[PDB]
Amino acid sequence: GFAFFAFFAGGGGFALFALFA
Repeated sequence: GFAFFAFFAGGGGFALFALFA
């Protein structure tokens, strides 16, 4: 689900975990 966009708070390549959305 699009809540995964909160991954953008990762502050680096781990923000790509937002693709889990």
